[PDB]
Amino acid sequence: VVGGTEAQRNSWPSQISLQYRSGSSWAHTCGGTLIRQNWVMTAAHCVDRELTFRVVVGEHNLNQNNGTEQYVGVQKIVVHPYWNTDDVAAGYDIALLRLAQSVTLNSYVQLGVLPRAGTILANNSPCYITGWGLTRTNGQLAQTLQQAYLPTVDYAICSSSSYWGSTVKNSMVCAGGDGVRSGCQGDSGGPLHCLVNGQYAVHGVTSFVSRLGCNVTRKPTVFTRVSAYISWINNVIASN
Ligand SMILES: [Ca+2]
Repeated sequence: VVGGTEAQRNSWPSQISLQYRSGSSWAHTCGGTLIRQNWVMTAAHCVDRELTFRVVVGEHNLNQNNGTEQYVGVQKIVVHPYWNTDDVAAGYDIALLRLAQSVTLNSYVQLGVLPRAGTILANNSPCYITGWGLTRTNGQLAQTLQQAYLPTVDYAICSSSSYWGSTVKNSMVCAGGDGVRSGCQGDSGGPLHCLVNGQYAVHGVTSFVSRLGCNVTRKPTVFTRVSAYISWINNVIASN
């Protein structure tokens, strides 16, 4: 997250760190959202590589023991069947990870609330992106969870020529674009939490930013729109 502030330890208890095995240790690669005690929602492109992954819930500082982490293997990966690695702009950048064990819920580990199917936010709706991604374009991962206020940019504006044009689809949410705050590499797959009727819900799964850089004016961060996949998510969970 570029232009973020450190999240308070108990702020975003559905946020997970998706990590891959790297030699004798584990490297954060993406975010995700815990949606059942044994299911995580993340981006498809996070799991294109044939790596060994684990999920960390209750995580806050990647680099130090927080006393609150649970570490759990990924047992099954279900990518959206229409996802195509060569065409992130096509959409479908979503995947569900079934965990090897059910995690224990507490103040640091909670299920993310999902929007009702079809729900679209009015332009400039209040949202926060969270994650441990790069804190600057071509920078380094955050050690502690960051959050940035990123208000939505509605489809009409987002798909106009000076924003994302035809690259953005109505299956996506755009947020930010101020040239100061944005998602950045390592945030992918994580939540965009938006305030609706008094309650934060996870409306976005972080998907991409501009090749020109993370915080680019008129290139808001782009998220898979969770509300376009509610049936799909329910169907996968019901059949696995
Ligand atoms: Ca830690």
